Amino acid sequence: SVFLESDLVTVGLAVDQIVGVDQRSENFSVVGTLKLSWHDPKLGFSPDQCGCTVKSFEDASIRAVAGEINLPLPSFSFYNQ
Amino acid sequence: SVFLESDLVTVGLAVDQIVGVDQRSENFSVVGTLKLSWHDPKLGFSPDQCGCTVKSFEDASIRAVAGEINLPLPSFSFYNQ
Repeated sequence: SVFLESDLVTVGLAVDQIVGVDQRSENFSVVGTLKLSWHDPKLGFSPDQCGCTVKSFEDASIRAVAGEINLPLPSFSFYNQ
Repeated sequence: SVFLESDLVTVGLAVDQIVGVDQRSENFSVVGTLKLSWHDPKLGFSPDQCGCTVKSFEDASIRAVAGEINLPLPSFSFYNQ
């Protein structure tokens, strides 16, 4: 590709339970799960430098990880939160 | 043994009081106590270096202590919290 290509992201969502509806303020609350997947060669690492096949980050948002590793990542938000 | 073995953890829980039930949002609240116990030789120390028989950490979660001492510990969570 002579021109740069946009990275392709796969997304999925599931709903577990609707836990409340407010008819005067017009809002509702929901419980569910979210999943994202993408492929980026810039995040690759060499196994011999960690002795492991998986590198993980816990209890952090995508924005925080992006600011820690200084690479662009696909951050997201809920529109009507 | 030739292959590595998992560490064995002992657990116990007690319930003191049920303090509320929500019939519209379908949740309840409870007060109780939790206890964990395990054995790991990597946590051992030499008494002559502290003059003490017990080393303690207070007001911290297991994850925080694991991040402070840089050793794997059995962290836990409540599934429906």
